[PDB]
Amino acid sequence: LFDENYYAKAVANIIGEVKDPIMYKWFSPDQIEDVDLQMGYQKTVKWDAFLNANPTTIANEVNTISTIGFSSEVVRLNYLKLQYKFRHLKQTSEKFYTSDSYIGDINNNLLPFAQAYKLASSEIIKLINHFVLTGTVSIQKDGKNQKRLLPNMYGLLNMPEQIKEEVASGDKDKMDKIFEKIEAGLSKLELGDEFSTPMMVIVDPATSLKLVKPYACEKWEDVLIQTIKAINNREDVYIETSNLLKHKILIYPLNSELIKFKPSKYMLPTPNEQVDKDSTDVAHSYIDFVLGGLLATRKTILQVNIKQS
Amino acid sequence: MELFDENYYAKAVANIIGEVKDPIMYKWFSPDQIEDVDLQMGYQKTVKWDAFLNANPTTIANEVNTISTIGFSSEVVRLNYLKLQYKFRHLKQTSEKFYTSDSYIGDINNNLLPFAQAYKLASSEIIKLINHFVLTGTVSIQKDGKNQKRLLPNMYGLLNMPEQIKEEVASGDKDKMDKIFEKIEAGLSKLELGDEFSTPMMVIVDPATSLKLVKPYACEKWEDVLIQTIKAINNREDVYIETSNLLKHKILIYPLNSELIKFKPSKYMLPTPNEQVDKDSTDVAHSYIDFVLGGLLATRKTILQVNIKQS
Amino acid sequence: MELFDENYYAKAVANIIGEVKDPIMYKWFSPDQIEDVDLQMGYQKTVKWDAFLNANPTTIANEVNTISTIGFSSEVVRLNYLKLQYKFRHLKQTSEKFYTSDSYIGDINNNLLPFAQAYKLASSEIIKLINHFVLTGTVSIQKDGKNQKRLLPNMYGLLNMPEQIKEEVASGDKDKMDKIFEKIEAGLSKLELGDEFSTPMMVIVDPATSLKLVKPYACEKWEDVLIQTIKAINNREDVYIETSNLLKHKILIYPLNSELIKFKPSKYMLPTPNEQVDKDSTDVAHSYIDFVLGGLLATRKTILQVNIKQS
Repeated sequence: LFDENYYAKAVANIIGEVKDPIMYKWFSPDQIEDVDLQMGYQKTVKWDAFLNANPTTIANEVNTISTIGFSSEVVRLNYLKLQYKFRHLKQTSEKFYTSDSYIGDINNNLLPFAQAYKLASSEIIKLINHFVLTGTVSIQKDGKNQKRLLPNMYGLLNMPEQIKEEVASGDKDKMDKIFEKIEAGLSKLELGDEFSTPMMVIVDPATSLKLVKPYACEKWEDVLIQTIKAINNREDVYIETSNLLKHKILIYPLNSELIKFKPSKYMLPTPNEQVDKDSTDVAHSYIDFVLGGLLATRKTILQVNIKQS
Repeated sequence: MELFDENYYAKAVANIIGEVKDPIMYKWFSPDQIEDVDLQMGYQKTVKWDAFLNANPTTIANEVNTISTIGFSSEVVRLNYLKLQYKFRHLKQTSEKFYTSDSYIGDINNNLLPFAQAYKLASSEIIKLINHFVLTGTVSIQKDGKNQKRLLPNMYGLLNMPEQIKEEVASGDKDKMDKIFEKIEAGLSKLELGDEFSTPMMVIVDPATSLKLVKPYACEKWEDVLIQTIKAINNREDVYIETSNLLKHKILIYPLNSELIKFKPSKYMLPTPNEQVDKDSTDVAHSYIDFVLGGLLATRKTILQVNIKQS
Repeated sequence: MELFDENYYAKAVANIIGEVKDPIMYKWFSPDQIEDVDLQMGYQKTVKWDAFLNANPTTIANEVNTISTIGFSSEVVRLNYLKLQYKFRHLKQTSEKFYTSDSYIGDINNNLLPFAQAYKLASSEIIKLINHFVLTGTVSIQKDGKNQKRLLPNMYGLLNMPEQIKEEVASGDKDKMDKIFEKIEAGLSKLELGDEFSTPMMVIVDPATSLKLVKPYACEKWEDVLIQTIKAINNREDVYIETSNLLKHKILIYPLNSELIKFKPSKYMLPTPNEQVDKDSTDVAHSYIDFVLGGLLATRKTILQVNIKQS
């Protein structure tokens, strides 16, 4: 194939220079499991057993024994396929633009296929990270003009049937009120028998700045860590900051039995076979990716929104 | 429900069965404290041998034949073991080719599963029940804790072991960590470890107690003060703190020493399949699982149990 | 539909794609009446000569130099062959993995099929159209027969071949087999086979005509009477009867002799795939099928068409 198709060879040679997505830091290694899918949905069935009554004592003769029942639950996760197009130089014409220092036309912003693919892949990876963190697809700093997505396609912030706390605009700068809301949410958390798990917290830069203030010689960060350790069986608590969030605090456990990320094996950017060609030196290429695949147990995620108005 | 062929888009099927994991009760005992016994039902008697000095030693000088003596003593303890069984339905082995596709394991409509999956789920549930019994000493399947199964005498858990230290926090002081810590100090003072005090200690608390503990001490924490207090008496060795949802307004403190507390479970305590399998002309079969309860042994006045009365 | 998992009970699935079959027009001709020609689009021309009498013969008495003449004429017989092409959509080859499973051959929701199945179905449809053209002589996709494609001259079928014998049975006497057979006898008498009369004959009728024929004659049947009548003119040679659902209230009679009726179809007349394949970044591709029309040649007053008017 590499003897016939130059673009595949170039992609293979340059694919090692693409940085890993930062979303991997929001999950544990056991929480992520790939699936073989491009577009459609995946049905996940969870099987459970329950005890009908007290166990029966085996003494003398007996024929009536207590039973153990079974139940099933079906979960449907939607996956969507998306594509992007980009223009680049032609392989047979690169030699006419291979300058001593670089390759390409600065005047016309025309790049070699390898560099163009690397940059496009990095941008698409950033977009995927934003979708995974937020659950919405947008390219504006305001977050509007969102692309409409299918149902059962949720992120960490817009997952339904979770715990939602809202801090009023009057208390927007009161860390005591924010921590009171956090305590209420943590109390409402329901981790059941899986409470012995590490916890992950994601905060916006403003909240990160507010956390390092002295506690009203202790810090609000330390108080929050102790409060979360009070419920996670005193195990690890991790704190992360993301510029993609705005006055949002996310708390969730890193347990594969409660939250699972089952992305498609083609989720990350992948080149497409079709290449547009003409008589000029400009050619176009396509990159495909897949979105969707977050599953969470009901009432296991705490989302705090600090209203600004 | 979609009116088009949505089953066409079901291009991936993942089935969550879980796995039989190690019981959580192992975290409450040291490796040396657990010793299996060969029994299924009845009682077993264990004899502890003991020695003592009758007088001061004798100086071996010149000729002498009247020497001091060393005496011996024995104590007999009887432990009861109970056998219990559960029954579950499953698909017959020959019907799997008809009731199992590549995207299916069993009847989703009728909740019918093959033997392996059904046995694994039942084993997990029974292991959870065994852990509850070991921690509490009672058998129940209700969150209220009522409808308890009546058990044999000499069958106790950590919480309900007799001849141990029991402290009660009044309902008027149910939210006073100072009063709770005063009661804990009284219990620790009443603890009697003898020459085995140089041992690690284990504390088990409920989530509400943990929430109260992580509060600042009235920059120190109630948990740190409790750890220091326990280290004052355990020769400053390891003190472990654990939280369990099976407890409610209870605090358990005990040492991890085999010389004081031991666990001698039956070698069939964990779930075991039975040989009898019910079969008929249909495709549904039934199977049985056995498990054995009992075997906790403790010395007198070596466990502190604090109960915070709610009303 | 069902409110439970009805898909669980779909143990096996079957897909009917059919198979490309031979055209039914082969049954309408003898093996020696068909000869392929190598021409995709164009014409084939032949020259034929004829003579005729201008006036009465001249009596040669005494002296005369003004004599009646015998005239001659030439005719150019031209056959036009026309190329046509259709386009169809299908799945891209590298997308069948994601758009096809063991329970689905294609996308049922959007009616999108793999290349092989789509080509087979399209070829079947095109062969049906070719058979309709060969029988009727017109190309249309409407039951009314309107919006016909404008074809080149000298592109006729058996039914629309000009200068042949046509009989019309009135609407009132549609049920009267005696009147129908009277019209058939009139046409058969008007038939002109010349020296090639000793040849097998072929009759094509509609099912209603067959039902009317299998009635007793006003023992012996109307079919037997018709066969004997046709034998009387074809020198008691084979007379074949075929029923075709394509015709409606039409009876076609013609000899199976290569000297009177000939078929010279293009060797590329039957459907053939095209090399061009349309591809894009999506998972849908397009392909093309080519076929050639034209090539039926016949003598005058050798094809009899009886039409039973319904109004």
